[PDB]
Amino acid sequence: STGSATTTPIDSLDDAYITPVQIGTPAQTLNLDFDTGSSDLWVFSSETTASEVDGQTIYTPSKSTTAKLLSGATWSISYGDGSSSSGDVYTDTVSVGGLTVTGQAVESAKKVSSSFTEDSTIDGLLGLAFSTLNTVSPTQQKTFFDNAKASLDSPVFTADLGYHAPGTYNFGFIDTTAYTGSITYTAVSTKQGFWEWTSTGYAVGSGTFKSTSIDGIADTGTTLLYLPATVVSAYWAQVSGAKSSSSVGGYVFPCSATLPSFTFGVGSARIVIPGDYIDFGPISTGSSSCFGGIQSSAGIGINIFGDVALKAAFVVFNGATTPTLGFASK
Repeated sequence: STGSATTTPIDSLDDAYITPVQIGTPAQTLNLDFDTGSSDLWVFSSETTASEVDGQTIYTPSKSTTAKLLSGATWSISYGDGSSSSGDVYTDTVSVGGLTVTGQAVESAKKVSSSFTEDSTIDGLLGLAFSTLNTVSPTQQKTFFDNAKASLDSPVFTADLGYHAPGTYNFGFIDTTAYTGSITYTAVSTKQGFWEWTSTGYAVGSGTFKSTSIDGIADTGTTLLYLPATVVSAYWAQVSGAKSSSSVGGYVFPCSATLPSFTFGVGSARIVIPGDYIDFGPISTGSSSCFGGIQSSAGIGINIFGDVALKAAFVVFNGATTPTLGFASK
């Protein structure tokens, strides 16, 4: 089997991407944030505290003839941006782009933090990291991909995120028309539960490539590119007037600037992020200070190849017995 679904930016900045997901019988379609940095499929629901729902589409398990309470199971998750959610668990039929999994754990939110309530465009998350990170207790549950894997034509999924435009998540096949050149594959460590890999270096604009190992994660659920402070300083030094602002929370730059590209290495291959991809717009409406798309990871503990980086590539998440990642230009 295969599946293919379009993923759409939630706003004009590409802060996140939403993909329609069919849950239950008859189908209830929710728009979920596919997140290769986490491993829970959770949804706003008829159980979510009413004051914490503001415009999201909810899953109502009592209206699904295939829903079953997973007795005794609870979940609770916190994300790198400080947001969180928690609740109980049903199993139900879940379909993405024509690919169907029966008995998928659908984690129903009883509580969500304010940032979720305040974002009416995201109805939940669909985790695509390794199932070792799934938070369901006392019986850990498998991700949608883990459940689908054995049925897929090939045990892979691909992320093809658009810049200010829709893109595609495919399951079970590589679309050889979706990229240019060749796909360069690179080793993955699953020891932290992430799609963790080592970039071979970087360049700023037309500058020379610096060969240096940068361990980080391929994370579709993180908006920006978070790299070591040395790398980030080297980038922003090429933008007149850019500076790190503690009050704003990162590097800002004059909105009048033209940003240089940023290149990262994948083995001997190179992925070029155009400068425009690094502009996240005014820090507040009407400001002439703009927020940068490359930020320091120093306070995180891990480097994160988020959407800024991934949207410059066609990315293969190869879930074979020994997982690997592939990157191609497009």
